Amino acid sequence: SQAEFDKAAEEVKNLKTKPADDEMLFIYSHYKQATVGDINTERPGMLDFKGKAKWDAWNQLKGTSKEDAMKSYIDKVEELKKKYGI
Repeated sequence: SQAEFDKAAEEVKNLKTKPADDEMLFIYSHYKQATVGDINTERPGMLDFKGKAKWDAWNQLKGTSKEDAMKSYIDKVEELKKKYGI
């Protein structure tokens, strides 16, 4: 499924329009989970809410498998492929 992932990623890059927050967060969230693994970084600070946003979201995926990670990832990508167009 790796390649399909490598494709969904590459694919996503062409989402014709800026998506909804939750959407972005999720893409990021699962990606990080699909390639890095369970979070292993210190939470942002100051007024870096965009960061903190993304951080928590990945945080919200502890335990998940790279398999699930990637899977869900690509599915969603597909979901957006329809939703915005390439």
